[PDB]
Amino acid sequence: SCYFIPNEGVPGDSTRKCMDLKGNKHPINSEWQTDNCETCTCYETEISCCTLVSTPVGYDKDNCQRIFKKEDCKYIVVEKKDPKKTCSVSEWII
Amino acid sequence: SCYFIPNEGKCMDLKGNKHPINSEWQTDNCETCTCYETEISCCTLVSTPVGYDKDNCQRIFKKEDCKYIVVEKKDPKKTCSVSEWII
Repeated sequence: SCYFIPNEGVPGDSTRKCMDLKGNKHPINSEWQTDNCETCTCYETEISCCTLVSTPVGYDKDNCQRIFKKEDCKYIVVEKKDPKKTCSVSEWII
Repeated sequence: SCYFIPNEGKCMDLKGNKHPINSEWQTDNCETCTCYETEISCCTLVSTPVGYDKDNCQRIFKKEDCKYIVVEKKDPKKTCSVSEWII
């Protein structure tokens, strides 16, 4: 899933570099990864950010649980009675 | 956004049609789908506008173009500016 918002650039600046939420300016047409598992792209007239995280939505919710691993921007899906055991996932969404 | 499911076995879609692997096809429903040897993936082609004047303006889907326009309720031929899209 992605959002797209206007690129206002930085008023006062002599260029339309996109500013991110943490105060970094980015070159027109550049991509960066954020600190919350997103990939963002700076364009002339817009900024888009898309999640890198695929969320598992189809699996045995009785016997299995999903656990988010921030550092790898992903989920694992594992047995409740023993999270060292992996379950099968029939549907992911991103 | 997209869903990803196992290809249990070319590949077959919900509507029975078979597709050559590594192929893309567009559905009846403004989705683009791909069959990989291992999995099936479908994503929407539609950007949904969500940031706009909702008292004065409305969004109207155009299915054939898989796109929205956002226009004035009092005159749907006049466009309103949008500050955010989501896909």
